[PDB]
Amino acid sequence: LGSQYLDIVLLRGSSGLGFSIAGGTDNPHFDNDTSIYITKVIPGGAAEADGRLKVYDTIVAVDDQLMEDVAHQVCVDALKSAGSEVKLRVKR
Amino acid sequence: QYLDIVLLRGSSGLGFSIAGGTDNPHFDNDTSIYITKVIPGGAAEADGRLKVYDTIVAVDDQLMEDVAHQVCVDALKSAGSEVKLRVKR
Repeated sequence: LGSQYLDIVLLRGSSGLGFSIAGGTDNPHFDNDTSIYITKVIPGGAAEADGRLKVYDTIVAVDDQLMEDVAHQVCVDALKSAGSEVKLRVKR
Repeated sequence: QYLDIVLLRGSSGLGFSIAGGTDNPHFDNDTSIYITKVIPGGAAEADGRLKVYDTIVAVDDQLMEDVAHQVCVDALKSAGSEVKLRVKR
């Protein structure tokens, strides 16, 4: 009771994870804001089938790596190299 | 929307690198070609219009929608001392 953070273990699908992102220190999605945001929960994808992730969730951590004040590539690299299960910490 | 960026190739080349393509898709299955790095002090940075993670839509009037990575590299390398880049973001 009283936590803005969610831990979501997304199971990789045949077609990948099925969501898009934007943000980072080198790619701010908002003014003075370097957070990584989920921009699309793609139909047919695993994030949709799971049903827990929502658009404009802030990606706080991918597995064991925090995504706060990082370059956009840092989070892309962590998502592309994910295993069969990826642990996403999200803030709302 | 699209922006047409004409760049003069410098000592160090165009001053950026790319990733993506039909044979190197993004983790969300996007096959677009996009700018991965802008080299500080390079041609693209000094021009000031290109930004990292810009999607390359065309190179010297050749569309880069749904193309293999080396197609776009080949186009960038063969465009000569002046390159017309169409980008979207």
